[PDB]
Amino acid sequence: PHGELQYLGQIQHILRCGVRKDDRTGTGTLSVFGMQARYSLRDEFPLLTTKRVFWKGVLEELLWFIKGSTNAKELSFLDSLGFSTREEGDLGPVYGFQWRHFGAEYRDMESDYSGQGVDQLQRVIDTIKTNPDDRRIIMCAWNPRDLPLKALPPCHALCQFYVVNSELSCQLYQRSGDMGLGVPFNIASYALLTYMIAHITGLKPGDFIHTLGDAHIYLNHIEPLKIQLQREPRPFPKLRILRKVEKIDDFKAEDFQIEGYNPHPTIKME
Ligand SMILES: Oc1ccc(Br)c(O)c1O
Repeated sequence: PHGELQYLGQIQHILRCGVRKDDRTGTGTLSVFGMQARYSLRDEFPLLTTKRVFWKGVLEELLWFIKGSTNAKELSFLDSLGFSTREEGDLGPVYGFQWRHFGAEYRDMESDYSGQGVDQLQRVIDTIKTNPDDRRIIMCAWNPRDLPLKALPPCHALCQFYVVNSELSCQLYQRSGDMGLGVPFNIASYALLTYMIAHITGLKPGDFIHTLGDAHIYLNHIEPLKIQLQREPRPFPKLRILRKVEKIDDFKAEDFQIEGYNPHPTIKME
């Protein structure tokens, strides 16, 4: 299947063959282990069309991630340690903080981290420039919850890049994927990251490959998904970068523009 058809085929397989399995909430899912889909990034952008995806949220959260921000306010549950720092909106050493300063000893969210920890994201961009053929062009993200982090906790997601013939491809592997909410969002998010990296390294985007471990549908999303399945996908839009950008830190929300986006209406999901 192709384009958004893969994602609809995957919703359908989970509904038909998914097995009931409970998550840590204790809420119910239909679950299938192991799936993959590929979305071309060539002259199109996989912002799903069978429901409207919150594009602007996708962009803004990615910029906040790229900044390595740990300040919740700068943005717009069992994750918890601290008193006045929670009121502050200080999240601790989480999210983008791992992409930019992995393993840095953490002070405060207005504290200064240049040159501290590993900059995974500059590392990716640097390797693409120094050796495009490299099979290790890999960046990892963690769920805030697992972050004891002395514990050597496993990543939530892993992102591998790949270059051939001038085209930058990305594979995202997620240990679990919420198919109703998280997945359409994550597909746009990492396809956007790919476009950004490709832009500053002089490559053209190639393929985005999305791989999951526990691919799941929340019980309360079945009916709305059953209805999304009856909708016919429309051609994906295009994503245009507006000025010439040189450094990953220099991007701004106004640098990007989506075009030809005609989704079906918003679907709201609990
Ligand atoms: O040093 C480390 C290396 C890889 C991973 Br994953 C860790 O969680 C860690 O603490």
